[PDB]
Amino acid sequence: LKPNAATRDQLNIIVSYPPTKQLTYEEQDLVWKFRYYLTNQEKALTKFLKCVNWDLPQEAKQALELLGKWKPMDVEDSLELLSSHYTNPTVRRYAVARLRQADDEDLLMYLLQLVQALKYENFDDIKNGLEEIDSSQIITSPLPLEQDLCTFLISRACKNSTLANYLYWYVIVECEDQDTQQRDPKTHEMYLNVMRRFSQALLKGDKSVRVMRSLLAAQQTFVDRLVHLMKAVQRESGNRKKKNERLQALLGDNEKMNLSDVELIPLPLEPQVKIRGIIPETATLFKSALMPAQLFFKTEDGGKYPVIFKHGDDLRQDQLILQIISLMDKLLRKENLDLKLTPYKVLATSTKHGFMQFIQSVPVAEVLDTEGSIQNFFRKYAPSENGPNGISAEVMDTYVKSCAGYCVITYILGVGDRHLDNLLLTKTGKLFHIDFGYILGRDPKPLPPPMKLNKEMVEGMGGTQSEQYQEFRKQCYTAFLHLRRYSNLILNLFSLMVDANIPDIALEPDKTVKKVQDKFRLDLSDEEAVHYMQSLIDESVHA
Ligand SMILES: CC(C)C(=O)CN1c2nc(N3CCOC[C@H]3C)cc(=O)n2CC[C@H]1C(F)(F)F
Repeated sequence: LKPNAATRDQLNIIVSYPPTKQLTYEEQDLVWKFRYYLTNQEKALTKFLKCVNWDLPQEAKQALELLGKWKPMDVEDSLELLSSHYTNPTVRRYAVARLRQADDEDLLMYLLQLVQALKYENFDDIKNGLEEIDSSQIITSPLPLEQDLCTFLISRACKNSTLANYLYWYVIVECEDQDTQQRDPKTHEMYLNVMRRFSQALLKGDKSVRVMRSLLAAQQTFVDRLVHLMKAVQRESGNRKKKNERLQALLGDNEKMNLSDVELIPLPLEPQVKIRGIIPETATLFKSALMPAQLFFKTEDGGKYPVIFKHGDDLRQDQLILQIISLMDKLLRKENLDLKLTPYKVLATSTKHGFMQFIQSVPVAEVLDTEGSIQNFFRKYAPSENGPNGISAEVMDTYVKSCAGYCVITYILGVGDRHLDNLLLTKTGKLFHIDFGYILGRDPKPLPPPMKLNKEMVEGMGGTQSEQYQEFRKQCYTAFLHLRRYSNLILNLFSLMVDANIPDIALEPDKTVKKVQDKFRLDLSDEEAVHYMQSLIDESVHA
């Protein structure tokens, strides 16, 4: 009922363990013994539920008593309770009870996974919420510890417009997943019931909640017309010029296509940006064989929002990685470190198509061909006399920071196929990575480097003996310590992705979380972590 100083130290090690680490029987028995002492440690609760055999009515009953007796757990912690491991309705309702404590700002950072977590919810309880079916026709065809994940997510989506947009598109892609349809019909039936319950709830609401449904419909209808247009252009017989001419021709004909002049609808990619249509003229296809288009949406306040519309490709792997980069950037900023990262938006509108936020930048490879070096590029577009190596100091500070940020982020995520065409640079200093088809240690070539640095990247900083290079190193190990601090949050979100049909996750689902886990080097203390990071940087610039 009360432990001594020796057992308290052992309990503290188990509590500190990664959420994904498997407890030993000895470890499990120690947590169950002093379960009534641990009630004052909110961080211990996750490790406590991990001991229980819910198939045993007595262990299940005993455990739930303690759940209501425990110190209410943090929001990052409750994400573990919504994984495949838990089927107990009272545990799953506990996680939703603690999810309600989060801000909508925080909720959007976890939403992609919260949608995936519905796969582990009670499908009948979702079905009973309702008062062959085309998923993308539900919203475009209207008819005249108490809450679960479905009820909760919908309740919040009605109060928040930004949340509704992502809840909609995330659930529509899930319904659109043909693998899930062929291999898990009960799951597909559930996602349709989520969309059906979403549509139903919006219709019962006030003047604005009712307009939210109309706006989602208008967005679905727009995307649908853009897809049809994409199919026509991709079928067009002729060269890139012939295809661009047909692309510009069809967008221009508003009466026939209805994509250049439309009433203010939110941009699915970033709903805070309202659009009036697509500029026909500036629309061109990227040289790429996948035939993606560059589209300049006319925004609410005269601005131009360039997007990459991809058709005939699955953007869910890039969608996941860019939402994790956005999360890692938000947590770094929270700890007072802004490394000038480009967490550009990516939203799949189907398994077949989706949007990407276009950021005006030049690939490092082109930067090297058109100017000679990163320093030669920065000398032309951002000159300064007093500045380091003739470059504006702000542009150099921005370059050192972003290089440091992406080296750590791309290292933790195991981002492969890292050529200088996949590495983009900005005239303000901003470095960033694109095209995430190879993650979690994958690569098109054997024996890939864990630290993704280049000879020219360092040369752009002004060489290895520079003050900038020291700051690059300093910002690398500092971003590493901060991202290690939020590992319980990062690993729980990746945990909820094991069945999300992401190609590099789908390869070894049972393992994939340990791949990120290992990268953090949780076995090392912050001091060893600092030295390890320096070793990775050292090894990259040498070899
Ligand atoms: C920049 C250009 C040369 C490309 O590499 C195009 N490009 C591309 N640009 C991206 N950027 C562009 C800059 O802003 C951020 C994101 C949206 C992201 C991304 O995944 N790709 C994939 C390869 C090609 C494709 F055209 F096929 F899509």
